[PDB]
Amino acid sequence: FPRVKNWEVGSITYDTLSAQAQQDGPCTPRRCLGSLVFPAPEQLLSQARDFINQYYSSIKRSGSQAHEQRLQEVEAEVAATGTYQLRESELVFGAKQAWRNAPRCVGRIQWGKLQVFDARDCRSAQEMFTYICNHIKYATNRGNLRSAITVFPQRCPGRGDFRIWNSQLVRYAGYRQQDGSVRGDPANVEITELCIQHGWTPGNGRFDVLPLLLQAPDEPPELFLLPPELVLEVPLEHPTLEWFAALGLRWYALPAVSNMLLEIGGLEFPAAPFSGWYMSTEIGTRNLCDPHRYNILEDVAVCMDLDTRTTSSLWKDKAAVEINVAVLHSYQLAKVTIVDHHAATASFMKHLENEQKARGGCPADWAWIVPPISGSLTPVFHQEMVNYFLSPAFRYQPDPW
Amino acid sequence: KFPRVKNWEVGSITYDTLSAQAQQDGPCTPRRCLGSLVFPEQLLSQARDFINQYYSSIKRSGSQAHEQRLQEVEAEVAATGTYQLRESELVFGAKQAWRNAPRCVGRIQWGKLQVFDARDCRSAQEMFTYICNHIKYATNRGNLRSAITVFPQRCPGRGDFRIWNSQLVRYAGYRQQDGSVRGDPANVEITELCIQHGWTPGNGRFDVLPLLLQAPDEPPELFLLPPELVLEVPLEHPTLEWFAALGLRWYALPAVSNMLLEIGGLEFPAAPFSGWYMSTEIGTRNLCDPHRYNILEDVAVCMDLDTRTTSSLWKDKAAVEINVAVLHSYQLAKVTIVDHHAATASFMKHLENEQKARGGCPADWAWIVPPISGSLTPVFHQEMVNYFLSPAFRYQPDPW
Ligand code: HEM
Ligand code: HEM
Ligand SMILES: CNCc1cncc(-c2cc(C)cc(N)n2)c1
Ligand SMILES: CNCc1cncc(-c2cc(C)cc(N)n2)c1
Ligand SMILES: C[C@H](O)[C@H](O)[C@H]1CNc2nc(N)[nH]c(=O)c2N1
Ligand SMILES: C[C@H](O)[C@H](O)[C@H]1CNc2nc(N)[nH]c(=O)c2N1
Ligand SMILES: [Cl-]
Ligand SMILES: [Cl-]
Ligand SMILES: [Gd+3]
Ligand SMILES: [Gd+3]
Ligand SMILES: [Gd+3]
Ligand SMILES: [Zn+2]
Repeated sequence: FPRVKNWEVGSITYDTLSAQAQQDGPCTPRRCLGSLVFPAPEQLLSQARDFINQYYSSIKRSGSQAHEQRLQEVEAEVAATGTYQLRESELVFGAKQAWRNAPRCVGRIQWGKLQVFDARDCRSAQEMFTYICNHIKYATNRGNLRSAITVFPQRCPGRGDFRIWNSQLVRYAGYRQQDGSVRGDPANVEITELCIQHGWTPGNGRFDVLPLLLQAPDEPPELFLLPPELVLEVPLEHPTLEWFAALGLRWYALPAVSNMLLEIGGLEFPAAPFSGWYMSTEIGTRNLCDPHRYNILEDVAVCMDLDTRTTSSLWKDKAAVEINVAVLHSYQLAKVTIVDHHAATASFMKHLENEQKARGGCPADWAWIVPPISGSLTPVFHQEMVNYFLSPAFRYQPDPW
Repeated sequence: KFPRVKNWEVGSITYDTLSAQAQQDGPCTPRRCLGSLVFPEQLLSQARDFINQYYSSIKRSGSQAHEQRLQEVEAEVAATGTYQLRESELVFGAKQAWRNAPRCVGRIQWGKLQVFDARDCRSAQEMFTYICNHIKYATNRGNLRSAITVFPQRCPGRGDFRIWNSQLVRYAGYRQQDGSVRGDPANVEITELCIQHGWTPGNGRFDVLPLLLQAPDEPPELFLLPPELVLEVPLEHPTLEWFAALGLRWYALPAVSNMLLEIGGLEFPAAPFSGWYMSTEIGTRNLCDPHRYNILEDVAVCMDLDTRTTSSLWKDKAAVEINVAVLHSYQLAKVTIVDHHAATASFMKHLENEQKARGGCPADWAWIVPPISGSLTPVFHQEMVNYFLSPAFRYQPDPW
C-alpha cells in the first residue's frame, strides 16, 4: 500500500483504502496522466452488492437480518426487471458518499452535512424546473448557504434521460462580439448559443444570467427563465480601492454543478445537481483572472498603478491578490457564505486526518486541491496524496447535444 | 495509445508520441495515481540505446562511424565489464539528461551546458579543487553559467565518489535548548554530520556549511569554502526600508550535488550540476515554507498586516513582497535570476520546441507550476505527460 508523507510536519501514513479502487484511471507505470482534466446484469449486481455492503456497514448492521434480505431483494429485482430501486435512506447515504469520494473537492470536511432532495418521481421538464427552483431557494437561504443535492429519476431502459444542459444552475451569458471577442463569460459561449437557438432573447451585458435548458426523457430541451429574485448575486467592491466598484463586476452566490452523473451501486442519475458555497479563489483567481475567462488582471493592475511592462515587478501576483481580497470582502459585506483558500485547505487537512482514521485513506487530486494562488502557503501543497476512483461517485458525462 | 494533451487556455491539442519510449517505470497504475509523491550483462542494453541516440542527433545514424562506436563498447564490456564514454558522448548525455528531467522548468536552456570532465579524479582534495573550478566558473561574478562536473563513474568491487551535501552551498541548521532550529531546518542533518567530523560551528542563521567530500572507501573530509568564492545576495526590498534590517540573505549558485547521473547504463553518483535560481525557490519555498526559514509572519508583522484573520490574505501579501525583495536584490547585485512568470513562459516555448523536435516532453505538472500564483502562469493551463527517459538524473540514497 502506498506510503504518503506530509513534508511540513513529517507525518507518514499508508493509503490502504486505494486497494479497493474498482474503476481504473488514466495512469500506467509507463506514464502518469494525472494532470489531464478529463481522465450487463451480473456487473450491475456486483456494484449493487458492494454498495449495499457499504450501506449496512454505515448503519453498524453488516451481515445482519436486514442486510441479507436487501441483497436478496436486489438480486431478485435485477433478475425480474433488469434494474432495481434504492430505498430513501440508501439514496441519502449514497449521495453523501459520492461527495465524500470526490477526489477534486477541497470542501469535503462538510460531506456529512448534505440536504438530499428526492425528485425521483419527477414527471416532466416543468416539474423538474419547480424542483430546481426549490433547490436554489433552499440552498441559497438568503446568503446563509446550505449544501444540497436534488436527485432526478435514474437512467432506465426504454426511456431517455433527464438532463440539465447547463453546466451550472447559475451561469453568465457569453456573447461572441462584433470584433471577434466575447462579451460576458467565454466559458459559456456554447450554452449561450444553445439558449438563443431554443428561443431565448439574449441580453448584451457581461453578467446576464442564463435560462435553463431542461430535458425530460425523449423530449427536446425546454427553456426556463430563473426569476431574478431567486438568483442571489454579489456586486464586487474592494475595501480600500474605491475605483474597483466602478469595474461593475458581480458574481453569484450559489455554486451549483448540474452536468455531472451521480452513480450509486451501479445505478446512474444523469440529472442530480448539487451545490455548496464558493471558495474565494474560484471566483477571484480562476473566473476573473484566467486569460480565457473574464481576464481582468491587466486592467486591475493598470488601475492599481503597477508597473505592467516587466514581469519581475510581480504586478500579476499583486493584482490577483487584491482581486481575491475584493471577492472575500464583497461576499462578507453581502452576508453570503464564502471560504478563503487558507481556511478551506486547513479544513481539508482535518478531513484527511478524519478519513485516515475512518477508512484508512482518502482519494485526492493534488493538482485540484492545491489552490491556484499561494499554493505552498497552504498545508495541502506539502501533503502527498493518492488519486483513485471510489463509488458512489460523481462522474463527468458527455454533453447531451 | 498516444496520449492527447490539451492546453485549456488556447484550446490547442497535441499528442505525446515520445512517451512510447518510457523505459524505467513510474509509480502510477490504472488503480491509483502517485504523481504527487516526491520520492515514488544488460549494461549493453542501455549502452547500445544511448549510442544510437547520439548518432541520430548528429544526423549520422546508419553510417561508418556509427557502426564503429558500436563495436568498441561491445569490446570494452567484454574485456572489462564496463566502458568509458567518449568526450562528446559525455557532453551529449549530460545535456539529454537535463533535457529529460520532468521536474525542471528551466529546460529551455538545455542546449547550453558546460561539461567539466573530472573522470580522472581521485581523492577528496582533487574533488575540492574540481568543485571549486565549477563554482567560480558557474558563478562568474554573478553572470551565472549552467555547468555540470562529472566525477568518475561507479565500478564494481569498490568505492564510488559522493558529495555528502545535497547542494554545494547550504546554510547550517543548529538545534537549540528546545529542539527548534536557528538557521536552515532542512540542513539539520548534514550540519550535525559536519560538526561530528570536527567543524567549528557558527552561531548564526546563515552560516555556509563546509563540504563533506567522500573519496572511494574513505571516511569523508571537511572542506571550508573560500568566502570570496561563495557569492551571496543580501536581501532588501525596493520600498520597505526595514526589510534589510531582517538580515536575510541567500546564495547565488543553485548546485545540486546529491543526484546520480546515469548515461548509457553508466552511473555517476558524484556529478554536480548547476544553473541559476527561479525566484520562487528562494522567496516562496526556502524563506516561507513552515519547515524552512518560516519568515512569513515576521514580514507580515513588519508590514502591519491583519494576521488575526486568514481572509485578509496577509499570508499572500507578505509572500509576494518577499518574492519582490528577492528579485530586486538579485538584480541590484547583478546576479542572474528569473521570475516565475518569465520562467514558465519560456517553458511553454520549450514544450512547443520539443513537440516539433521529439513529439513530446516529459513534464511533472506539480513541479512545473510555481508555488505562488499557479494559475497566473501558462503552465497551469497545460496538460502534461510524465514519464522517464534516458539519459537521466535519478535520485539516490544517502551515503550511509
Ligand atoms: C460546502 C462547500 C464546498 C466547497 C467549499 C467546495 C469546494 C470545491 C472546489 C474549490 C472544487 C474545485 C472546483 C473547480 O476548480 O472547478 C470542488 C469540486 C467538486 N466538488 Fe466541492 N465544494 C463544496 C461542496 C460540494 C458538494 C455539496 C458536493 C456534492 C454533493 C461537491 C462535490 C464536488 C465535485 C464532484 C467536484 C468535482 C467537480 C469537477 O471535477 O468538475 N462539493 N469543490
Ligand atoms: C538554467 C537555469 C535553470 C533553472 C531556472 C532551473 C529551474 C529548476 C527548478 C525551479 C527546479 C525545481 C527544484 C525544486 O523545486 O527544488 C529544478 C529542478 C531540476 N533541475 Fe532545473 N533549472 C535550471 C538549470 C538546470 C540544469 C543546468 C540542470 C542539469 C544539468 C537542471 C536539472 C534539474 C533537475 C534534474 C531537477 C530535478 C530536481 C529534483 O528532482 O529534485 N536544471 N530546476
Ligand atoms: C468544472 N469544474 C466543476 C466546478 C465548477 N465550478 C464550481 C464548482 C463547485 C461546486 C461546488 C458544489 C462547490 C464549489 N465551491 N465549487 C465545481
Ligand atoms: C530537491 N529538489 C532539487 C533542487 C533543490 N534546489 C534547487 C534546485 C535547482 C537546480 C538547478 C540546476 C537550478 C535551479 N534553479 N534549482 C534543485
Ligand atoms: C491542466 C490542469 O490540470 C488544469 O488547468 C487544472 C489544474 N488544477 C485545477 N484545479 C482546480 N481546482 N480546478 C481546475 O480547473 C484546475 N485545472
Ligand atoms: C507533496 C508534493 O508533491 C510536494 O510538496 C511537492 C509539490 N511540488 C513541488 N514542486 C517543486 N518545484 N518543488 C517541490 O519541492 C515540490 N514539492
Ligand atoms: Cl464557478
Ligand atoms: Cl534551493
Ligand atoms: Gd483608497
Ligand atoms: Gd475601463
Ligand atoms: Gd512601525
Ligand atoms: Zn499518475
